[PDB]
Amino acid sequence: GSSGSSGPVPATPILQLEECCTHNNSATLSWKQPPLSTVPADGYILELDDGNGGQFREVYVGKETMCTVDGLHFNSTYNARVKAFNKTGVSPYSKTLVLQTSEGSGPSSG
Repeated sequence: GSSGSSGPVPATPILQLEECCTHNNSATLSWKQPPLSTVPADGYILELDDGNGGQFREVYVGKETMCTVDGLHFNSTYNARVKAFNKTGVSPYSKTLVLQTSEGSGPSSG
């Protein structure tokens, strides 16, 4: 480290999943900064696995506080996580958020 500049990574965002009970197959993410967030953030990076249970990759990144993904498999567990990033570096992923998807069946009954 150095002894000149002082600015630690931005406080990790809080996964406030709200969009869960929907007809479509899109998981809207609307995280939020903690009440103790002392370090300002410049952006946030999203991550989600391919419902396989391996490694997490980047899905979105910017300066917004609300982003959703389209085209999500059904009857398959999904693990997502959002983090903050700025000039400093990058914050650690949040608490693994599981998005239990309901059995996907074509629209027939009615």
